[PDB]
Amino acid sequence: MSKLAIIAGDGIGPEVTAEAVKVLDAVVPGVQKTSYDLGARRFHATGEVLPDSVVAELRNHDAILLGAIGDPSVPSGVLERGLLLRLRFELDHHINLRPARLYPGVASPLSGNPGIDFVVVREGTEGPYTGNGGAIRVGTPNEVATEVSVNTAFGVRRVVADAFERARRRRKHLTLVHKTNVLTFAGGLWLRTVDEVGECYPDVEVAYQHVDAATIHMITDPGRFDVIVTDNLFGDIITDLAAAVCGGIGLAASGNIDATRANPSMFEPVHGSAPDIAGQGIADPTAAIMSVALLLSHLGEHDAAARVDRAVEAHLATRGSERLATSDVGERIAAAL
Amino acid sequence: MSKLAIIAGDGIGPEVTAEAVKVLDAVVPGVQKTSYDLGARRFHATGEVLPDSVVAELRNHDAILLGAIGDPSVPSGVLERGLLLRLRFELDHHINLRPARLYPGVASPLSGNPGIDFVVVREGTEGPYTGNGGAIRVGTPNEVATEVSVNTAFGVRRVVADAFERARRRRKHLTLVHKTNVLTFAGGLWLRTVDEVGECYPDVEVAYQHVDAATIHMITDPGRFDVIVTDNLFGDIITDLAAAVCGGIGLAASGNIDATRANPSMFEPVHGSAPDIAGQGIADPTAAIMSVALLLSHLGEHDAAARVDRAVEAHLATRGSERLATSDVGERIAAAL
Ligand SMILES: [Cl-]
Ligand SMILES: [Cl-]
Ligand SMILES: [Cl-]
Ligand SMILES: [Cl-]
Repeated sequence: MSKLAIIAGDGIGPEVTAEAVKVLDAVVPGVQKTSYDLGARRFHATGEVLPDSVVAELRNHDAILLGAIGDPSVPSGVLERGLLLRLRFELDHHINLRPARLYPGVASPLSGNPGIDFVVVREGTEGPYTGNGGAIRVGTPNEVATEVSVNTAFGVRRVVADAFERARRRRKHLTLVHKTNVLTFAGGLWLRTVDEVGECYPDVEVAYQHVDAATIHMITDPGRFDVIVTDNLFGDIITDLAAAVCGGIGLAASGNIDATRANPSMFEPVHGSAPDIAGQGIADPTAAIMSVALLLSHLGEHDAAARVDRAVEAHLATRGSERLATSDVGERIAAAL
Repeated sequence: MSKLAIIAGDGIGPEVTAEAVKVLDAVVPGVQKTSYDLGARRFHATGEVLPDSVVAELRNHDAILLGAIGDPSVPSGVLERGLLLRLRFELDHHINLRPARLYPGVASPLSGNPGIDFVVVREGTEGPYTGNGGAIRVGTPNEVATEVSVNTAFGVRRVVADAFERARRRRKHLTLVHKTNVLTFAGGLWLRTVDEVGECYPDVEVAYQHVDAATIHMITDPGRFDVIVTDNLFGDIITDLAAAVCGGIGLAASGNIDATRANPSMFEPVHGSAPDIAGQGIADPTAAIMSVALLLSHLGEHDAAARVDRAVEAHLATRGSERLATSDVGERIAAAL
């Protein structure tokens, strides 16, 4: 560790990030924390979404911890395209890491408390989610709109390697999810890349599923997954579905990772800013604290990451249906370190 | 009255289609049936997949009933592209109808057998599941592969207008599912079309969800859905998920509809040809027979469909668990007709 940039952000972001920082501070004292004003607040106060100068500041830190971004006062798509996706592009966050574990003390919407323990590695910087396309004759019966997905061996190989590495360190099973029968170009790039990278991992079993069939299995047989690798668009959907089967996006954490370490990687809870309860001390910081565990693991603070994991798991196992304030949750987790 | 084209097809196609035909003319008298050897048989027999002479022949019937196509026997893609997709595009099947109901006697993989009854209207003839794209420098670190989704006012309004009608005639709720914040061109088109079409349907409440959200809600709160309208790519994913939560693709029916009636529409059970049980009279013919009810309800023949429905429901609500042969299940469905 050493230097952490903190982007507490909007609505519930501050109050959950404060509890995350507390847990970090307990397992790794004397980290330099630097706080950046980004999102709705910054957007109103200055007109700025993501200045290049702020991006450069961000580079001076070992990692970034983010809370949540967004407010109904700021238009729909703007911070999301201009701050969230832009940071992902500018910091080369090509690996979106989305763990999906079902924990004692958490209800699944699936029948019969199945064992669920997998990880999704989503490609973060290419494919359909870059804004490539256009329209003509807008607002007429003659309108035509095109969306273009660009995929590269550069991009794909990166993310696939990382997923194989994760698979080797876990249960040695990798599932590629795509739609190769219909996206024959992107799909074939993905298939061949997994096969070629797979040559270096004769220990990892590799399977393939179409995204519609994988969606079905996540509901009927989620125990079959160890590591899933996929693209930006399909990953967007299946990481949220994973979260849902593991008891909701409110209990999910995310890494946005440049595996070359050339740039600092960013960690956050998956949930959003929930402005209707902002400042009230209701928001659960468990997700934010679980993102701290990801961050620590990424920085090689593995013993300290295990400690946070164990302390989250302990909290979830005894919380029950008790009404717990944001700071009561943070205290319970802290006391279990 | 009616001319039906029948393409039993491959593997278990013949067997479940035999039942559906049996059900059919036992509720509508003068159905003039024509058999079509299309699929693996025809291919192996002749080399033919779907000659133009044959499409022109199909156009002279009032509907098409299909069982299944595909065999490992036939090289990947030959029939799916050259028969199945080609028929969809040639016959202008712009509406893909995928009803989603959890019936009595059917166990859902979701918690607490919840209320689920909705319909998915999926755009059928545009988007990226068209084959539009390419690659350069294949098989090198410099490989780049593109997929292109073409979306039109023409294609979109038709599908959307058909959805609003389905909504009116049901619980007057329509959900548009897309990803408008990042597929900004396609997204904008779909949004604006739903708004504009919806001004002849003030009876219909209109809701928007991003596809990632919809997938979460399909598993945590599927009861909030009546009609879903979406594009080809997102519909392909959400249709399979709806089936799963309503007890499986094995119990799902699909309409492929030219809502201008210039071409005959096609109806089929969702499941494939299952080469592994071809000819053992094991295959369950229920969905094939559910596909007849959509074929009927589309041809204006409400009461024969209104019936046939009930005979299927009876079948499912009373089957218990005993292994039934194809022809048995077929015979059972008669009774309540
Ligand atoms: Cl956020
Ligand atoms: Cl991992
Ligand atoms: Cl996201
Ligand atoms: Cl309907």
